[PDB]
Amino acid sequence: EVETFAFQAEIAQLMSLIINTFYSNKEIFLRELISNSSDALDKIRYESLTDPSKLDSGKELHINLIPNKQDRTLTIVDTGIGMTKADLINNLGTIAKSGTKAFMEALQAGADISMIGQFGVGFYSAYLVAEKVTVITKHNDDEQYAWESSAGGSFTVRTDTGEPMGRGTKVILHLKEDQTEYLEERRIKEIVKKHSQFIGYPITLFVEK
Ligand SMILES: NC(=O)c1cccc2ccc[o+]c12
Repeated sequence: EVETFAFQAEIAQLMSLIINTFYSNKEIFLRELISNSSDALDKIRYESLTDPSKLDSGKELHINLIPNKQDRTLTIVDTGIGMTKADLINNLGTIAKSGTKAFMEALQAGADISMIGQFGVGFYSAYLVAEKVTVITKHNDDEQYAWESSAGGSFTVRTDTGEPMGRGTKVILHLKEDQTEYLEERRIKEIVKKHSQFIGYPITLFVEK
């Protein structure tokens, strides 16, 4: 059972700007997604201090980067707090509306797309390199869900029957045909070292078979 939703107009406008604007410094997408993972890991870690049972779904707090040239996907996996169905459908986009407006005004005043994370809407920078983004997520208080969008104004949400995750979030980037450099080990290593060197969780870059 697949539900289809419309993005808020302001978020659809943000995604169109990210897709259409000429901007060569695309590599910052990875910093933004790793930052989001780090925030999600901080959240479950903090909550576990007053309720240790929140880690019954997995004690390890980490980030994995998994390239797959056969599928042309780059997957960012974390074992953070995860997202509820309400987060996916409504809560995150509601918060993003104000950050989007501020980001838009900053761009008109001379900011550039690399500053997107300072406005809290860094997730959407995934569309600098991905034609489709799939998010698999599991929060302790909800079921495992798959969110997906190829932009164009709509996204889908369905219950996920795949491999159970325990807890956390998997962001699967279906890369554009000309963005396959982000599947190369040396390129990902370079980007992580440049932009994400002090993240406080182990980042494992998987090797292709
Ligand atoms: N906005 C976000 O920070 C975000 C992060 C991860 C997955 C998502 C899925 C749908 C909407 O937002 C998100």
